[PDB]
Amino acid sequence: GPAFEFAVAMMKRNSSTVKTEYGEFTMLGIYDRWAVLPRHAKPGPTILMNDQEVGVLDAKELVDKDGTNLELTLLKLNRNEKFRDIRGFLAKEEVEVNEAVLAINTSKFPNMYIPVGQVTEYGFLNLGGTPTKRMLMYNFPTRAGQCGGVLMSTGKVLGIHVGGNGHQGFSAALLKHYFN
Repeated sequence: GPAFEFAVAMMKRNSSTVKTEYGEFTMLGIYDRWAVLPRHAKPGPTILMNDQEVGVLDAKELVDKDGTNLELTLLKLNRNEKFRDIRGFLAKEEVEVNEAVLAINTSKFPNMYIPVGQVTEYGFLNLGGTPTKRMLMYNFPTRAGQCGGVLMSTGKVLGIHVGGNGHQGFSAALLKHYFN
């Protein structure tokens, strides 16, 4: 109950639906005008956010100290509204939880919440052909269209859904240090 209550308020206040030329994704605003999308959404100079064209002022594909993919792209958006600052909900290091909720907000999956069970630090995973670290794994028949989904537990935003192999789903951990 508490994790779903947390997730609902979090999506209401900080999530949106984004369409790029590579698909439709759930997007999570972090603070000010900075939001995150899975890297493979490959946002261009403009994205459709909630059906409307929003310019992207800056985009950064996150990588670790070795240059290894983290599968996250941080975007600075050209719009007046500031996102509610959720950085205090982001851990300093990968969080393993016994119960997590995956929240999706797309045209196809508007306001949907999925209890995915145990989340474990999976680590390295060759995703869509690329070595990727800091993956959090959960055992759910996950699909595309869930990409960008927000993985949460009570009072914690754990990561963003970036992939799956038809049986397990994986989220890029959303670490505090990525946003200062």
